[PDB]
Amino acid sequence: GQKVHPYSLRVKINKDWKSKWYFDKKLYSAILHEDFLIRREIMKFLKGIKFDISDIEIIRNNPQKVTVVIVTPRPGSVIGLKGSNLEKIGQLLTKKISKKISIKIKEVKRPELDAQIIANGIAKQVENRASYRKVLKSSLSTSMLKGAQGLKIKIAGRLGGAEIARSFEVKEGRVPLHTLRANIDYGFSEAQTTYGIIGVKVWLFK
RNA sequence: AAUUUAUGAAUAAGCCCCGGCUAAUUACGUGCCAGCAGCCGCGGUAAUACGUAAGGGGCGAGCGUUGUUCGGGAUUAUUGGGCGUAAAGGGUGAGUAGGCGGAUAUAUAAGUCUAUGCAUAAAAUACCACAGCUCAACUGUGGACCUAUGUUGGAAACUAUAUGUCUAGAGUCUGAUAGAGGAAGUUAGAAUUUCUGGUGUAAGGGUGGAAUCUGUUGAUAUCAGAAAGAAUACCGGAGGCGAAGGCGAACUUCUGGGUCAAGACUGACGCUGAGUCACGAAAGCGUAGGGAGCAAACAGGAUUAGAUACCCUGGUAGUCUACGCUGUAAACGAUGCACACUUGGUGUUAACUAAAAGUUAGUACCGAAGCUAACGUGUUAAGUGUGCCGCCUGGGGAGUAUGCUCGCAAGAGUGAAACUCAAAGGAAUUGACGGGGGCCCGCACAAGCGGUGGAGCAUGUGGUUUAAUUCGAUGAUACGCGAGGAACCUUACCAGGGCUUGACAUAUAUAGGAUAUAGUUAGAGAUAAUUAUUCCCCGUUUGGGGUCUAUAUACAGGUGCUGCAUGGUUGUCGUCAGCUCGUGCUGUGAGGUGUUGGGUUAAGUCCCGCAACGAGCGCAACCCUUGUUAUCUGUUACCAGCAUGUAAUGGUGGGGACUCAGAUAAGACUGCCGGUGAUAAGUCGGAGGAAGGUGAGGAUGACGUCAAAUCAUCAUGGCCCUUAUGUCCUGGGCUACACACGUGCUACAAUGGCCUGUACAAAGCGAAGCGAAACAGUGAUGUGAAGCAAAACGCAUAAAGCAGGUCUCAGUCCGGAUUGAAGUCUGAAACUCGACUUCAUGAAGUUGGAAUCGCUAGUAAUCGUAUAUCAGAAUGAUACGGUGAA
Repeated sequence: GQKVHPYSLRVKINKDWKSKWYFDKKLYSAILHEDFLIRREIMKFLKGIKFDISDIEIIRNNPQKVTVVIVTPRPGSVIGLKGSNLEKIGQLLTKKISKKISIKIKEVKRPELDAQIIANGIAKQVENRASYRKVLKSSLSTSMLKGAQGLKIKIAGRLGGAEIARSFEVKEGRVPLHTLRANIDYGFSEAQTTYGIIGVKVWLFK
């Protein structure tokens, strides 16, 4: 079980936490857990609609005001109908917490300069019986031509539904995991299928 | 037969197959059972291969199976295969029959060719047209294609027949010449053994190490003499000769073969060769000798569980000679013989030439083209051609059984079948492995310091038994592990009691509060009945917006099975230095090169060269602590020079000096110097410097392996339960024992125990939490509350240490397990099953067998401190400092 999480390696060196706030010992655990609740509720309510979101990141300037930023590459679809889905989030969140939630949508400029988006795309494709090798080759080529300096993709599980599990990997360019000053984006995604569950991991060097 | 009307879709399809061969896939049931199958092979919980359905393919009044023949099989190869290593060259030669064979002239015309003359090859059938059955099959009339024999007339090259000619093939003669060629008869010396005679004494001999054996009856060693047997160092080899086997001291006699040439003669007299004959290493057999040394069988001594062996000491056949048999070898160049041809390089033998220099005939190595499955071969073909002989047709059974021939015998030659397998085999590639080789690394060894295994307890597992002692982890990589806390909860187990839209959700329509706060009734509690009480709030209320009751559902639920259906995470080889790709090149191919060379490093680190050129994941670097300095800031920190509070406290007023804290920077990069090294990479010292060659530590763990661990953290396919395997509570249990193993603690005592006084830390923790000063108490602790969300106060006066007194080698003033009595704290509760204290009780234990673990410097070793889980409870785990080596 090798290969430490690259994000964890790069935190505080050239990355930052996915939640911007600080609080003392008294409030820390409660506010932490309300952040966890926000993510799990948003993602439940959206992956009901199957939506693939790059990240959910939180900014808490105030002990009772909170800013939730959903960052995604299909912002209009994520918004839904005139922000009614936006408020469908907000009302449900206040139905369990006593703070003021302001939701904003961060638009993704380069959909294939985002490892999480790539991983979600792969997972959705293999969820519809698309052939894994062709999907991986196509995605690799597309994102490699768009301008990334290095990309690696690894899927694992019951590929093509055989009895015996297997893992398949593709890569090219520079993917220097051990380099700390590297700007490595890491994404993980996961496909539920009639034959079991298939894991997808994506490394992308910039 | 055929023809014309009358009635009407009326009278009418099945079989095999669907993994590849082989045209045709999905869904259920089965779970290495049932079964399929021509071959390979399918079925162990998701079967396109089994069984049934749905589809699809093939053929069709047929479709499949079995039996038999041919074809695919060039797998009996005339067309059209082989024999170095896959099955296959005879052990070798001389030759009979047979086959084949230089140049050229004439004749014959058997072969061959032609007029596809001429006939004969009955008919049908077989081939090509044309016809008649409604067509076809079927039937009929003509026309031929081969090739088989006979015969007529021609052609003559080739084979054949008969008679000649020639010389270039092959022989004879002449001359020259090399040689362990063979047989017979003589001779020689070294060495060894035995015997005899001197000198001389206690060992000799032998092995990895010993012993048997030899020797005080004179060994071994040494000198002299005598005798016998066998074998021929040096010459002596990338030699020589012979058909092969084989042949090496010297000489003679007898005798076989080869090579060269103008150097004449014969004139095809030749090649190969079934039977047959001759020879044929070593072993063996018969007769008669000989017997030194060596040495099957055999004996003894060792190694070993055993040693009918390897090793040692002895030792009979045999080894030797004469004659007569046997006729077998990895008898090999694993390559039959002969001839005509087909680039070279480097040696060597003989001859011709005075010799070089070349040629010829041999004999070796390398190698172009060609050949070869590859290895390799390559003018001494395994190359291009042919003559003749021998031999092969999957493996086992089997070179067996039986028969025959030969032999004194042992055996040799010839040589099956039944049955059984789907492979056997050749060469080569990539890995792995070696009690193979070479070069390196690691507390791997070595050199050291402490342990484990022995004892007391703590802790885990197995075994064992209970109503249950829930499970998972099981070599390294499980076993003080998941467990960073089993008195209840935890908790998955057990004995009991309740609940069934459920202990909890979301959404569908009812109809008025939820549970609420505090108690009652029974209860072990859960529970139900209850009492206080309501549809509340936004609106000025009804209608409304949502809210739970309490109902009916969609639904929930599961620590139940499968880690061999999985994701995710993790161990491990291993922080070992390796693992691959793009293009190019190379091999028929699996692949190889890059990444095989010489140096060098901790490293596929770096340099050069090399059909490789480059790149990627790794290594290193970038990161975080610690190690020096500079600026910025001095509270809650710090205190130097001041005053000063009697303390204890920088405590107070004061002060930025210092430490310190934390931001920003500098600094160490083989940078520089010397030597060495291929002008290199690198390497050993030196200077500067807090830090030098990665400064020290941590983080960082490549492709992959072990179907390695986990469904029991979560997620998850399939299966399974649905008043149940779910769920609420009471108690028990995970803490059970004749036992075996693993991890730790405390000791066994004098580098120590006990008593008294005194000194020096760091890192952490505190909100229902830290809890001080003091007092009570021998003590665990109790009352109290200062201060503090804390570099502000508290935990907290650290312990080894040091300065004194005591103990005297004693199971002890060592050891503190075990039990008895009385207490402390936690919480509702600690009997099974908590920690701690006081008093008594004082066991095992004398440094621990085989075996085994950790560690290269602030490291082992030892002494305390803090934290995580936590109401309470650590010898475990995490972290911190003190002393500090070999």
